This record gives sequence, structure tokens and C-alpha cells, in this order.
Amino acid sequence: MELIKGQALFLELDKKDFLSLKNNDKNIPTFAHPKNQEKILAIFSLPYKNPPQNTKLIAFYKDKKEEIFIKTLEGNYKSEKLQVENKKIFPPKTIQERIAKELKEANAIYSSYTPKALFNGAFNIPLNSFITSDFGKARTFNEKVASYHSGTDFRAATGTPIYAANSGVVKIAKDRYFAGNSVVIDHGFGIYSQYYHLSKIDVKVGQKIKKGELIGLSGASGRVSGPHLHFGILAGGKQVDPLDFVSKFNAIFQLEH
Ligand SMILES: [Zn+2]
Repeated sequence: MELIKGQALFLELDKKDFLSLKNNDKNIPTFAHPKNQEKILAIFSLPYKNPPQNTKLIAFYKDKKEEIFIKTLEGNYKSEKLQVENKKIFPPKTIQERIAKELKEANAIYSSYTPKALFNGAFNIPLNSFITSDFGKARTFNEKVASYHSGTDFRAATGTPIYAANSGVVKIAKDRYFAGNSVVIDHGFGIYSQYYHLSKIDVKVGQKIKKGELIGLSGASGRVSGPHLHFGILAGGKQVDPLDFVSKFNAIFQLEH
């Protein structure tokens, strides 16, 4: 198999007699295939930064051992230049403790695995506009700082209503330094959707949010070159191309009336 860095894969395996799926020492969780009762699924993601060049997954059965080899592809990401406030790429010392806390809080949330579906069928795009800055663009801020784009930016004037991409439970709903006013939703199975730089937040941490329900209004909070919506997906432990993830998720989990 081959996978572009920064993307996720849905691996399909036989359910009968399955014992465990591992990458080196780490167990990869599994969930049921919603249509094919003979299959299970797992999410495998490659990080954009510093992925391994090759991966060997091992699936253990009562009477089989299966090695799956996935080659990391570099993809065809392009570069872009962005102008932001100098303090948003070199923050003052008075603020770096808050940045430390916020990163520790998020790490704790993304490691909190929910082993059931909190979603309801397919994801919707949370904004009906167009892409202004695609995933994985190699960035330079102020001709000083290299970065990469860990989500996808949609055109949005300040105050555009932002709706939940799928059903889930709110895990973050507060102003953070770099992401601005941030909303993060746990959808189960380690899938989290993220909405950044909002001007207003309409939910609270712990809330059960339904697909298509209002979660806030877009804005220009945090590290921005101007007003927009930033949409992100974390799955399989990593930030992945959100619209690629949604297409792959929806092929499996979409429903009909
Ligand atoms: Zn963005």
C-alpha cells in the first residue's frame, strides 16, 4: 500500500479470529465495519512532519499473522507565504506559560479514546464556501518561520455561521493563543473535528452536539493573516487532510433515507 504523508487510511481486516493490530509496539484500535459484518476497520495515519519512510503493521489472528507494508509518499504539496502579527510567531515570555498549558490540555484530550461511534452517518462540510488555503501547504511566516498547514482554510467573512461537521461531544470551546476561539468535537474512534479562529463560540465543553447544529461564528482570532475559517481533522493520532479524510469516512459510513 501507499499513503501520502498527512493522510489517513481505513484499513479493512477480517473480523473472525482477530486478536490484535500493532505498529511496532503500539496497539492500533479497531471498530466494526458498518456494512460488512465479516470485516473490521482501523484508521492508520501518517504525520505530515517526520513520518517514517516505511511502515509495517502486524495483524494477529488465532491462526494467522499478517504483515502489511505501507510506503510513505511525499505527495505534491506546494508552498505559500503568509504575513501575521510578529507576536503570533514570536510570543512574549509573559504568555508562554498559557501556551504550555493549552498544549498540555489538548494532548490530554486527543489521547482520550472513545471506543464507540458518536457520529451520525457522513460528515458535512462545516462551511458552504471555497478553499482559500489547502492542507499541507508548506508555509513561511514573515519570511522568518517555516511551518506547514495542518488543516484547510475556507473563505469566511467575520460572523459566518459555522455548523458541526458531524454529531459528537464538545471537548474544547475557548480562546487559545494560536488557534483563537477554538471548538473541538470528539466523534468517537479517535476522530476529532476542529474549528479555529472563531469570533464567537456557541457551545460548551461536554455538550452533546448534533450534526449541522450551530457551533459558532467565524472570525479572525489567534494567529491569522485575515478572517477565515480553519477546519481540521485529527484521526489515528495525527492531523490529517480533512477533506480527504471525510471522503474516505463517508464512503464507509454514509447513510441513505
Ligand atoms: Zn488553517
